[PDB]
Amino acid sequence: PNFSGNWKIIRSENFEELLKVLGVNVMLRKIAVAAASKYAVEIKQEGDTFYIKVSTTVYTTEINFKVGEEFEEQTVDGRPCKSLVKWESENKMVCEQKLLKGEGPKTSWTKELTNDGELIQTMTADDVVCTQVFVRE
Ligand SMILES: *C/C=C(C)/C=C/C=C(C)/C=C/C1=C(C)CCCC1(C)C
Repeated sequence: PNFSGNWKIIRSENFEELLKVLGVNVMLRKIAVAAASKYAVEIKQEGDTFYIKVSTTVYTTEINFKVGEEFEEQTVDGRPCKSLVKWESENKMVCEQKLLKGEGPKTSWTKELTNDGELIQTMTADDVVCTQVFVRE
C-alpha cells in the first residue's frame, strides 16, 4: 500500500481512558483529549522505511523507522522506549514497545490503511485500546 499522506483526524475514542491507565490526572486528561482534536499525522513511506510527523497546535515530533529494525521513541505518556514494527497484513503494521527505564503498562500501537481511504491508528496500554481515524487532507 502507501501510507504516505497528510492525515487529519476525524474521530478519536477511548483516549482519556488510555491516559488514565497511564497515570495522567483528570484535568490534564481533559486538556489532552481536547488537544487530540487538532492531531495531524504526516507520513512519508518508501518501501519499508517510514517517516512520521505527529503534531498538535503547539507540539510536533518525528518518528523514523524501518520495519523489523529496532528504534527509540516515546510512549504516549512520554517515557522513552525501544520499539519494533512488524507487518500484520498488507495494510496493517503493529509496534511493540519496551521501556528503557522502570516499570509500566504494556504499550503498543498499530496503523492500518483501510480500503476506504482512511488511516486507523490504535494505541494500547494493557487492556485499554484507543482508536483514532484519519482522512487525507
Ligand atoms: C504511528 C503513529 C504514532 C506512533 C503516533 C503517536 C502519537 C502520540 C503519542 C500522540 C500523543 C498525543 C498526546 C500525548 C496528547 C495530545 C494528543 C496526541 C494524540 C497527539
